[PDB]
Amino acid sequence: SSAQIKLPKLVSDGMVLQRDTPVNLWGWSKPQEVISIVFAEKNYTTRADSEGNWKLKLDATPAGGPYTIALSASNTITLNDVVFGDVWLCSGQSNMELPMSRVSPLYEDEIASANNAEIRYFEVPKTYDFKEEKQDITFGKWEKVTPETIENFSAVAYFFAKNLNAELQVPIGLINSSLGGSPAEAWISEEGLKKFPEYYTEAERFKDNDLIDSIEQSDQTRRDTWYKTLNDTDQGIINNWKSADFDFSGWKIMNIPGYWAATEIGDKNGSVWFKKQVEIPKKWLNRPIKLLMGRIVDADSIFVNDTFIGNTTYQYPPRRYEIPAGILRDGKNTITVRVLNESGKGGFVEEKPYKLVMDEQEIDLRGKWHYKLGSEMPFLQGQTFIRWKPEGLYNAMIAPFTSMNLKGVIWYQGESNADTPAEYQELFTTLIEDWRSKWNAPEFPFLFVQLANFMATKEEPGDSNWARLRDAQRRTLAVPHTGMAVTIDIGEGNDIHPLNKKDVGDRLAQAAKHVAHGKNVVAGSPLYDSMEIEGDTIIIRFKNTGSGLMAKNGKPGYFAIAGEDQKFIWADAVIKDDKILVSSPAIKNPVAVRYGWADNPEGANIYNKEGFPASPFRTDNW
Ligand SMILES: [Ca+2]
Ligand SMILES: [Ca+2]
Ligand SMILES: [Ca+2]
Ligand SMILES: [Ca+2]
Repeated sequence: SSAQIKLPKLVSDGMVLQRDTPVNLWGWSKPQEVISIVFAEKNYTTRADSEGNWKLKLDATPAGGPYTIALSASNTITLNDVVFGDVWLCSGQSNMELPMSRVSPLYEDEIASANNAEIRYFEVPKTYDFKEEKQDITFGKWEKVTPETIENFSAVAYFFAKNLNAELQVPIGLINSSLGGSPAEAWISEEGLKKFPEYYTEAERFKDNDLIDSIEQSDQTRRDTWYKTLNDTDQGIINNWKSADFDFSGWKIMNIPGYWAATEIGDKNGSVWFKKQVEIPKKWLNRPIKLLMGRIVDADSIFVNDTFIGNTTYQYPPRRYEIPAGILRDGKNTITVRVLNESGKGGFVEEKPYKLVMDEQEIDLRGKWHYKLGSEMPFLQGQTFIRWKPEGLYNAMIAPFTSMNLKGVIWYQGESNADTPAEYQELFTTLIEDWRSKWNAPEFPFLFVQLANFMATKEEPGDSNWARLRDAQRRTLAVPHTGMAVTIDIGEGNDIHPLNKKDVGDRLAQAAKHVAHGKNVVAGSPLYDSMEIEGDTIIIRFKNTGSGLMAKNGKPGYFAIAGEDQKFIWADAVIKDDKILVSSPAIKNPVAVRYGWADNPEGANIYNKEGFPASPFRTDNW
């Protein structure tokens, strides 16, 4: 702006500023306006440039507060409740976004009690811009941890801050700038994208609003028409199958969990209805009951008797619905589920809870359900996600903050690049260098999360695009002032959004203690350093062994070894100190070792004694 003093949304009441450094305050005014600032009983002045931009440095201030900052020129603004602490930018895709509410079943006591005015959070609006690097955002405010705010905070960011605040005893500010499903190249500026012509040219393409409008309108009409035709052809809607009294005794049966592709319906999309009678004891009546219905591909509405109780519109959230008192009746009760499936295999994910819960008591809902096809629809092609295109997230969600002094970044991203791992080390290195060039800071620690275990286990040695993504992450640790949290032990085979985010936060906090704070503590997880061939044995040396390596719950697992024919076989591995000796009787001249090299390497059990799991790795470049 240029009519009067205006501050960025980030520079606002309740904010955290970075401690112990000359610290930037910035905003807009009239051109050449002289701005008077009073902070900690000292006067500052600065003059705006000819475009009405102004900036200065307040004196280095130690942790604590509160402080006011009074700003005056043609108008006046007071910032209240400002504190000094460590300010962290928190970014990535879905696993950085995932809120405390989504992981609540692991952390109910934490959520109920959360109250810490020194942990403060700033949610950045999730949007893009292809035409320019933005200087502000549309809205946002700093919030403190309270029982009323905690549920919507990023779980990883919250546990990271909880750890650091507990140890360092200073305020922690968290700026959450994340976007589900986003690939790394969405988060890189035009300058960084010059190294990636394919992505540079794509960003340029999307400067055309008419292109955007035509894509979005086409996608919207396809989706709307699909849902409308579905509803108009669904025999369950036409014939009121949601009714508790509908006689479904003639329907066929399938087990839940499971997918209807295994029934005579086969691999059809559209809608399928499910019914079950449940026996409810008298002592469960007139009380609130919880219904867990696992995870469903893609969407569901659930009815209990004649009452709609809830719906979920996409495949990723767990189904956790409440059944208020008064809906269940003595004995004879029906649950009805209408499942909508746009694409892929519709149904109920395995290894998830399907039950009613009251107190510590449960009624298991796994087993036989009656089912019938509602409407067979052709698969619905997914939208073009314009918000995943190169550059747009840098421009609208990172560029606004490049004047903010930070302690560092935490980053959890890569699932959306796991299909193209060969470029990822270079792409992610480019991102880190790109941001550092915008902040221009004496140091800028960049801490990131290696992808978790996911998908099915595998009995024999094999290659894996997820393992290749994880390895690209591990190799990025060559970049200065970086650290990594390993998560191969705390993911879930059947869920890309695992609930254990406290261990993620704690592992990032360990990295921060070492990298950002220069503490004399183990840096995190054991990392492959070097190999030596000696006869039938390869000796692996590790960094970050702390007080020693160990194998949990058995001998060293998930090591494989290969000779020059590149055929890996499960190897024996023995720990000697900070080294692991890997060998197979079946291979006389080994040239390569792999550890935990799978989508889901259950059995990879190497830790340091400080509790941090070794990174998976490979010695080869095949
Ligand atoms: Ca104020
Ligand atoms: Ca340009
Ligand atoms: Ca991709
Ligand atoms: Ca390093």
